[PDB]
Amino acid sequence: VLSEGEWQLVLHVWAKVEADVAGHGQDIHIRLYKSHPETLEKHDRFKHLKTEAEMKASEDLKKHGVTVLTALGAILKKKGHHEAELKPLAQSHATKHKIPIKYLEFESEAIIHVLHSRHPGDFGADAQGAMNKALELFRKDIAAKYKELGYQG
Ligand code: HEM
Repeated sequence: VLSEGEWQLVLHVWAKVEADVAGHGQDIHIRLYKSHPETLEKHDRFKHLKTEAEMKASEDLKKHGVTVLTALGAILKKKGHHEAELKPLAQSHATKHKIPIKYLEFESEAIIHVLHSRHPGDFGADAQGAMNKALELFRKDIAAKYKELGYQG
């Protein structure tokens, strides 16, 4: 459970994300696929984007990153009270896309990397710690939902 002050730090940096959701999403996904190349294989439509410039020019990838960050932002704004928002995401990621928790850890690492890169003055130790706790909670709760659906990834 996060403190109210921790949630405030999470939401303060998230408001900075929201000044450019598309660009943050692009940077996060480019970092994810570069750092952990096994992850790109779950996106059949993005496999032909072989350079960073091609990834940045893809409208499809850019739109997908807005879809991802919008869902995550809406979860974060519930400050842990997120069952209703989390269930559909667990349902598709467990039973359709088959995304292991380890890959959600990789994406979380990429989120934190991009937030520090773009917002160092608003992403010091206490804010990093708060965002880490928020993402850890998201991953803990989605893992429990994965298992409810029969998925042990
Ligand atoms: C912060 C974590 C993530 C969030 C919030 C998120 C959110 C979403 C949302 C909202 C969709 C669209 C609706 C749906 O199918 O559920 C989606 C689709 C998808 N996600 Fe995720 N996602 C996350 C992490 C991942 C990771 C780590 C992978 C795999 C490496 C992944 C692979 C996919 C795939 C393959 C699709 C469907 C894409 C398509 O067919 O167009 N997701 N995700």
